[PDB]
Amino acid sequence: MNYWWVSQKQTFKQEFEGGYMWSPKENKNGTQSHYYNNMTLVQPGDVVFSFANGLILSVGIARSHAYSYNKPTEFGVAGADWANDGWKIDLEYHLVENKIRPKAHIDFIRPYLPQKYSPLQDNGNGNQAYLFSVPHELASKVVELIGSEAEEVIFGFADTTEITTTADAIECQISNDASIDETEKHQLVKSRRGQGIFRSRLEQVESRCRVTGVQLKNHLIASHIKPWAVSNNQERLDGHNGLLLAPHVDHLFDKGFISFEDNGEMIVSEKLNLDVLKAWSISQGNYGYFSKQQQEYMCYHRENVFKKL
Amino acid sequence: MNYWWVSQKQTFKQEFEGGYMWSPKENKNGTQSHYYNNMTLVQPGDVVFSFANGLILSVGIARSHAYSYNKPTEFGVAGADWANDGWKIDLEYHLVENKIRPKAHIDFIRPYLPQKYSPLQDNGNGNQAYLFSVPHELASKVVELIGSEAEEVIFGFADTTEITTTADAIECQISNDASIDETEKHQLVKSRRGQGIFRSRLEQVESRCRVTGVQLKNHLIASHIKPWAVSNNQERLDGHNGLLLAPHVDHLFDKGFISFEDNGEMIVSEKLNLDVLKAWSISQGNYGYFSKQQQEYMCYHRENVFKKL
DNA sequence: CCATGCGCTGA
DNA sequence: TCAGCGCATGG
DNA sequence: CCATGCGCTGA
DNA sequence: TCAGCGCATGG
Ligand SMILES: [Cl-]
Repeated sequence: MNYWWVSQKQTFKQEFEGGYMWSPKENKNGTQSHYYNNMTLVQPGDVVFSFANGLILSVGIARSHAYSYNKPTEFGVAGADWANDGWKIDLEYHLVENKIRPKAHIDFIRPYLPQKYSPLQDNGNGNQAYLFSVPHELASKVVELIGSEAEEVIFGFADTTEITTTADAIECQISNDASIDETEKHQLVKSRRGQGIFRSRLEQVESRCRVTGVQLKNHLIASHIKPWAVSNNQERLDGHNGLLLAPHVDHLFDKGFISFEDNGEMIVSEKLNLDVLKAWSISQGNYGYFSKQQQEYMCYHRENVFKKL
Repeated sequence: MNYWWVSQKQTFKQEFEGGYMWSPKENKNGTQSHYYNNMTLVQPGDVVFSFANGLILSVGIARSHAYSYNKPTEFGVAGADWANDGWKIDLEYHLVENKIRPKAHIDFIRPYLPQKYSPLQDNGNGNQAYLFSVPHELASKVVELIGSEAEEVIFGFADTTEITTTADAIECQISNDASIDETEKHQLVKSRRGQGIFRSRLEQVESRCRVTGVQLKNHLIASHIKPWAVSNNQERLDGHNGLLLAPHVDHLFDKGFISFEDNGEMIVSEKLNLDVLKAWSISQGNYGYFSKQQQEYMCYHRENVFKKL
């Protein structure tokens, strides 16, 4: 997941109200702009900090790659200088109550500014350009300053969108892969959504939500332990590579907010606000023993899915 | 959603272990069979009752339309009579502890048996054929007899698969509609998953899971009130046509297990096992008041989504 | 009238 | 269990 | 050296 | 507000 700084002082209202980022393709003499170029490197699920009148107003999630769009008519005078031919990105705006003025924290920030294409000068004054790369180290500091409601937008949200993208790719490769017969194809694709032979088999091994106790099949999700995306065709359909979970536990476990030791002990990530568990009346503690086959898979989960610091 | 009866006395082990239904295409002399024909009318998410040794052993969900497949080699002698060229369906088997003997309920059932292609004779003896249509009125009686753990497989599970299918259709028609520009297309498609400008807007109106109290954006789902599927392009992107919900509340509300009055009072469906709410520590009662625009949408939900009997 | 078919019955 | 007896369906 | 640009300043 | 004044970047 990549981070971005978007200086929007001229047109922030229009871009937030429109739920978009927009720039020209080139500068007004036809020449290449690294800033406008950056538009084409923005991935769905990449975080974008909106900066205007010296303040960070939005922690944004990008919901598109840059697509060829003409200047917004609602820009008026404020964007008369910009070429009509432009890049547009759909940005999931998230307003933040705590709008940090970066300049006022420059002492903390400056060391994490990149040497070239910094959004800020060394005095902490914004550079005159539209879009800059934000190195993850700098990103982590901006986030620290804005506090909770920046972490809220990233962890188990924005940083899940690229995972989803990687899984979609794999689902297309399966559906065009001759090497696996039409039944395997069908049962692999269905196993992803927790359907087909995988679900049947899981129910043979487990009978209820390990955490909540619910046994009713219509209120349980057939989540994998080792995620579908990284599992071989054997493990994608293995009943032992699965847990029946209530949707909110599936949520917490799928994203690695909680995991389990081999002994059943719940492990809670530092990234999970304990308030969540209190609000959903979920206790820490032992949720029963795992089979040897299960413990193999639950280990991969701890080391690869479960969010560490 | 269509229901089906599949008589599997000869090959049930093989078909359940394989997570499939299979029949020949035709009878021994190339002649047409309405029963084998029925294979091609089976829709994903259609419910299929497995009948063997006079008992219903499975309430199945179909995970495929019928596809051209040769006889399973594991049938051996037991299926030597059947042509090799056959139909195959992927069946999500769900075993039931309460295995009803339909014959023993025949006096109650008989009137709801169809005139032609009944799976049962009037004495309640199974007919010698593989697959029969089950009309919804007869279906409702079988379900009544098997009790909860048939309802488990159907309500908010099997009957959601066909909804998903209808929604996918709509998402493809949007993406091929010349009349709506590339931004509308993108924001309608993303609004479905609770993403893009719809999410931004919803956050303007609502700030927390109405039920659980969770305020953290990474543990909240942007569910619509009036479902995406039947909302006009205005309502698909309306912030007032939405609720921020914890995943397990999104689950219960999106499928109509719970709804709300205009006053905030939770309404619990007859189809929701109250055990669920106790296990997830959710109380009935008032979950705060709705805006007038919200009350319009919440009403449609009560009458169209919220499961009544 | 005859043929075919994933049920049905245990001498 | 393996055969024989049905009934429902269709040529 | 010259050109360009979603910040910044103040009348 | 919007012209004019910077710095950052590149031809
Ligand atoms: Cl109102």
